[PDB]
Amino acid sequence: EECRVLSIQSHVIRGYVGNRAATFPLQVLGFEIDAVNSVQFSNHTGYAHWKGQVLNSDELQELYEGLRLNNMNKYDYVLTGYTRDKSFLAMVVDIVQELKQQNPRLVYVCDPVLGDKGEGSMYVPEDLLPVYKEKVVPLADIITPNQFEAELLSGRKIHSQEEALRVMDMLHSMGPDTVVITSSDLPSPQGSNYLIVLGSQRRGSVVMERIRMDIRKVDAVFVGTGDLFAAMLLAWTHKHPNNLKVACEKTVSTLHHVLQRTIQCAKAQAGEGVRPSPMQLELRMVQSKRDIEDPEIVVQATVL
Amino acid sequence: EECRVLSIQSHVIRGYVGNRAATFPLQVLGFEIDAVNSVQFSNHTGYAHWKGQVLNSDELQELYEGLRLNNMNKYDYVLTGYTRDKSFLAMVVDIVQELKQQNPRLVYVCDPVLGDKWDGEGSMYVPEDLLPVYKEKVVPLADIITPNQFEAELLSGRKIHSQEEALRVMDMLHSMGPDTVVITSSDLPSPQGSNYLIVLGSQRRRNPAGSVVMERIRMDIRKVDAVFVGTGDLFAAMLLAWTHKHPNNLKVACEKTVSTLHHVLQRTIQCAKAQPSPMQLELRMVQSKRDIEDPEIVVQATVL
Ligand code: NA
Ligand code: NA
Repeated sequence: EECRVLSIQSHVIRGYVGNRAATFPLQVLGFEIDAVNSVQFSNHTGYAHWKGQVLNSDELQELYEGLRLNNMNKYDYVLTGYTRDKSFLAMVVDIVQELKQQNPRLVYVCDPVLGDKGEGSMYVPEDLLPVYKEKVVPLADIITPNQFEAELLSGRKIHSQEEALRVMDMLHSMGPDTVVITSSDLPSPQGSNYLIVLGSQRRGSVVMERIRMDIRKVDAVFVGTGDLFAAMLLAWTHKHPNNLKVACEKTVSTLHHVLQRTIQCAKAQAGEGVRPSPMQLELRMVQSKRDIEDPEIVVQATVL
Repeated sequence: EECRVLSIQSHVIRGYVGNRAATFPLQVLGFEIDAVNSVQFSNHTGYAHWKGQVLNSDELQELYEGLRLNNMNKYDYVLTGYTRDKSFLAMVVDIVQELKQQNPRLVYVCDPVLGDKWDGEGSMYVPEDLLPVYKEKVVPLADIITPNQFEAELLSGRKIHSQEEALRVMDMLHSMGPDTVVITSSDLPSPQGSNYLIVLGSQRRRNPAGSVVMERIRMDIRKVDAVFVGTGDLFAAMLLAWTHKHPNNLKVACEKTVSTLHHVLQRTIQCAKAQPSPMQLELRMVQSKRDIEDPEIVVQATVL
């Protein structure tokens, strides 16, 4: 009874982002995850330099054909994240579409990376938005947008928790049964150094489970945390199917331990009061193996 | 505290061979292994079908350039196996050369993939023009090599008909450069029957007193009547890992590497039986996590 995941995201030689942030953790948890490297770069673009090559839509299709010709196109989950190419995203769609005809129970976990905010900056060309809205989101079962992307995808601005839950409702109608807004500008009663995370899941009649978590903000900028988050949400939602509460507590806790370790190590390498380089800030992935297998819970999600 | 490994080998979407058979295990053991994917194919070439792209020497050099520009060209180990093309293999040589000027203590683990003996004769798996390159450029930069008998014969230019002749070939190989030589598999007679294959290992080192000594071992291992791809890649990855933990104990490093292979293969065999096409024989990697972490010794090497 193996669980197979096709994860189509970027690859870097040094460091952890994309498939590099998603693969080791999912393997450690027991998933037969296959990685399609959308690109292969020396390191992430947050460094002073980078070099690499990209996979084009034709090559992505060629790889799928090999899998299909061998009858190896039967997956339990599909996982996608940052893509900067309209043509590539469209091929992804055709593939998930076909994997779904092949296995109707397939769960597509989509991290709709578009940009972030007090105002916004896109990370992808503007023509991807319509594809995400019209072709990607409708195929997805789990999406993990941040506030800014939740707004973009729904066309509505979010100024509060209730408008956020209304925007998730609209996203559910677009198709996915699970929506988790991974970061927002909503205030927490816990302090200015906290942010709100909201999750919603539609699931015997039709019931809704909605949750809220208040989590500490990052005194720095880490790469690959959203890729890690999506991969972990996939794993924990798989293990605790009708419990978005526990699944998010484990996902977030796992992120906590990885970042905590990353932060201690980075400070121990940069100076005292010295802001660490992007290299020292790379996720301490391999060293958090035990936190990935069984993370100590350090957040409680409240059911709304 | 971290041990960085630069591993340049094939990548496949489905299955475990190349970087796919080498990465997860080394990450499980705590190594910061960076993978440069020399090809990206749907699955291994032992399947009825396969499609993919290959990385060329120019692209290999670009990626190295990125690591270089960020001053991330500092590794403790380099790991390589199946290489398909002369210019690619030469570029790999310029890279190891430089990593060694950067870190004179770097250990280059080289699996010199060339071919194998099938019937009355061997055949090559790569272009014949790689052989002079392995002899004159690669093997001399190598610290640990894992040839099968056929490859030890090509590299030494002497044919092997006995254990004693295998040991003389190992010495020639040591003189070419590598301080650790393992003839991972040979057609030599076993006092345990025709069902067994011989593994020979030899290591030269300077002891605390400054004396240069040599440890030699032999293992009589049972043959598996099936064709597994990726086992040579895993064996080299683990050889790297267990010689790193037991630097002056070849006997133990070898018993652990071999035992790890046994546990993986065995688990792969029970599964395959309970279902065998090449897909059925894929190494059960993620499920062998515990065995990779701390393998029960199931074979004892004899001291030569
Ligand atoms: Na995100
Ligand atoms: Na071999």
